[PDB]
Amino acid sequence: NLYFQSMSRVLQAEELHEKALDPFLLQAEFFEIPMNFVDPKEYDIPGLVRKNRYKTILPNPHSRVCLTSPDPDDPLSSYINANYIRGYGGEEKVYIATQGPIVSTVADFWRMVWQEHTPIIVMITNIEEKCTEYWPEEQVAYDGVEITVQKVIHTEDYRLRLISLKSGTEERGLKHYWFTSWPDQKTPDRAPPLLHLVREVEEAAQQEGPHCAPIIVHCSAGIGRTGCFIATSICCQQLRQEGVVDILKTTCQLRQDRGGMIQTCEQYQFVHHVMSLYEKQLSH
Repeated sequence: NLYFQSMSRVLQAEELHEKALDPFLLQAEFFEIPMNFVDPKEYDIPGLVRKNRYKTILPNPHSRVCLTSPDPDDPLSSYINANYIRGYGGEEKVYIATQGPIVSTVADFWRMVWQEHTPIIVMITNIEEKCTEYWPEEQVAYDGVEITVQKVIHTEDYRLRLISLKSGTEERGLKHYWFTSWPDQKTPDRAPPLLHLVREVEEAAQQEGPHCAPIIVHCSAGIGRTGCFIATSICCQQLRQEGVVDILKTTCQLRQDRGGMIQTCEQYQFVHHVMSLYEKQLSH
């Protein structure tokens, strides 16, 4: 309750199924949740306009990712439009929510990946787009790190790139999940593919072992789709642990970390469809 008083609505199975199908109650609830957007005038940095795809969608200062190499003291050099996001139960820095890289921010995004030892990127952008193609066909170096795409795995609903990051003696792997099945219509029947992504990614995160480095999630602005992904992930853990979901409270927690997470009412509803689905699957 740091930037606003968070809200709660604990759903057991039956209310979750019913809630997901009550759009009047969903909007009533949704449009009461504080957006917690940042005043653009918060950042007074020459050159900053080139670093943001949208002038009004900015990282909240208190949780922004600051790029400490090569000049932690230069506002511009240290800036990226990204926030650390708490996961389930408030675990610090489970995800990073960020905008889709733009031409002038590609090198910055990789700086972030390296700084953070990020093992997994989730990119949620249709093939028809917006977002810049920030990874190489095969290989490229930025700022002393060699990005090598080692393999492209095509699945029904995403393409998985296995990437090598090299600098010095040292070397790390990265999984890059490009999700291409994001619906224009957020109807129940378009929920299974996002569910499958969430599950594939939480498994992969588990496989990283104790204290996983931050998972980078991005769509155009880093709030709408990005927020849907992350809330769904959190609520999957909550349902499995607690036998209930609290998407209201999860959304609130998300918006404390980064303003506008889950941007639309149709997105909010979609998280409910997905979680209704999962609960049904989990009962078998």
